[PDB]
Amino acid sequence: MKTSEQRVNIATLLTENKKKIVDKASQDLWRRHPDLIAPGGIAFSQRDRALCLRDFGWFLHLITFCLLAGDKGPIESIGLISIREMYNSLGVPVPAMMESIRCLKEASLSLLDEEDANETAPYFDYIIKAMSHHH
Amino acid sequence: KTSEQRVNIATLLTENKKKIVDKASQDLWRRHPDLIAPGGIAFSQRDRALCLRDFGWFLHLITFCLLAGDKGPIESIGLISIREMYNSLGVPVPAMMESIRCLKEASLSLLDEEDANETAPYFDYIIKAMSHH
Amino acid sequence: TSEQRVNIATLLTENKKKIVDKASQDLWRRHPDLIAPGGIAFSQRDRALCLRDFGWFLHLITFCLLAGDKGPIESIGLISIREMYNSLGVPVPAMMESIRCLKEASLSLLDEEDANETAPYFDYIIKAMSH
Amino acid sequence: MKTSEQRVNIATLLTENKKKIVDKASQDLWRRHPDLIAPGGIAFSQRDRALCLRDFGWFLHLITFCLLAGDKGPIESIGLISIREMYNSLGVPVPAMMESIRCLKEASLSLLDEEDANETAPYFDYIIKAMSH
Ligand SMILES: [Cl-]
Ligand SMILES: [Cl-]
Ligand SMILES: [Cl-]
Ligand SMILES: [Cl-]
Ligand SMILES: [Cl-]
Ligand SMILES: [Cl-]
Repeated sequence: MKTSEQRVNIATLLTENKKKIVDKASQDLWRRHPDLIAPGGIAFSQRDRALCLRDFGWFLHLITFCLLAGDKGPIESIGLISIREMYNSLGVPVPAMMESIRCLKEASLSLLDEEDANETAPYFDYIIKAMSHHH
Repeated sequence: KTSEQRVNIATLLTENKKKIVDKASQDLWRRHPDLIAPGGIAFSQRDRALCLRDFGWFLHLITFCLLAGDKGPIESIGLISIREMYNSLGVPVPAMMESIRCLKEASLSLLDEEDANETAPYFDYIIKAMSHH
Repeated sequence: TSEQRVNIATLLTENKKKIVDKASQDLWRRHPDLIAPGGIAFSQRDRALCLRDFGWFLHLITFCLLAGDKGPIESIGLISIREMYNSLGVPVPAMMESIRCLKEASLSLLDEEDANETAPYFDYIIKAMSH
Repeated sequence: MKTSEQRVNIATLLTENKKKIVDKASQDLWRRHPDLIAPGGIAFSQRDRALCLRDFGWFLHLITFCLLAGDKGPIESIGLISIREMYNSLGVPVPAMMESIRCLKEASLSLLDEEDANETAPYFDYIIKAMSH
């Protein structure tokens, strides 16, 4: 394997448990802020909206792609700027995006062993910092 | 041999299950976000909020009643057992009633006027069953 | 029968996804051409089975379980369901096989006493979907 | 991509119709090779397996990420090589991966307007070439 085996394994494990991770994460946010995450009937492209499960899955895939790519900042990639821009135009609140990704972190890291969690936590942090304040 | 109208209405509701359940759940959620949670929740969990699975359960139930011609006033054995199931789940009565009201509006909006008039009683039957004592 | 039945129905309902995945995959391994991936318009005439058909039938068997309806008399609902699928042009052999797969998947999760209680309700629906 | 807004909109549109695209794509493959795509979920980590819906959604997100990033080769990104490697170890055939991505292409492009399809097609081609060694 050219690419890191650790990374490939972490990515396959996150991919395999996508549903479990997204349920745990969304439910965790919902318990605390029920008004920020709707159960269905929101179009991803709808301006000025609450979170939906699709945002949770988007971000999970994104963090996995970064993990595989070794991209964890400090330089924000072109892709990551375009994502921020996409969400910018969607009008999805910054505090809520940050909180969704924090919930995915806790959900994802709980499934990993300690060495893998330590390796993976920075990639969540990268994406949380990226999706923050205004720009 | 059995009502073609009813079979057609049931097919149409079954086909648009996702669309109906999204609309219905979102409708309830906009008004009472704390009563309907995202994603999968253990259906058997006592003292819980609603999940999408409850919306789909009830839709299938109303469809089965429609197919069976069962719209009260006498409550079937099945329907009493369903109420009982939910009774033990500790799911609030007002919230169950409201979930089924939202499915009604969502389902009837897809039907033409004659079919809506035919189908509305089956929702009312279930809404009344799930409001007990 | 009442509390046992309610509990079995709750348990089947709770494990709907797990049951439907197991059942569909079981059919698919043996007859891949009879069950397609993802969502298909339910009303589309002359189609393959989809996961939604598996979930429909599971809910149906659960309703029968709750109602105590296991034949020999076929309920009007059950005849109308057969009719619905009849017009959809889903093959009879494939429907029967889908329900057999749900049986095996559902019964494997139950303890032996509950499996014995529940098996007849699957058999009822399989016989019903066969004319 | 004419404007950066066009790209953002195409990415939003692909994301929004993920389910519709993945159903169409998987069904398209399935009609031709039913033994290569199983229904409703397989353990993603299982060695020597058939395709599942999760593979279709993975690749769609990947093509969207490339679209947003402006990455359409010819040079393969590190991430893209790692993805190929991931699948390599999963024992999923090269011909089947290529075919899945071709199906997503046709499914995704059919939902776009013709101008947007012309813009988007290169990103699919990039990923198809990448998944071929
Ligand atoms: Cl908080
Ligand atoms: Cl709200
Ligand atoms: Cl009236
Ligand atoms: Cl048709
Ligand atoms: Cl996916
Ligand atoms: Cl145009």
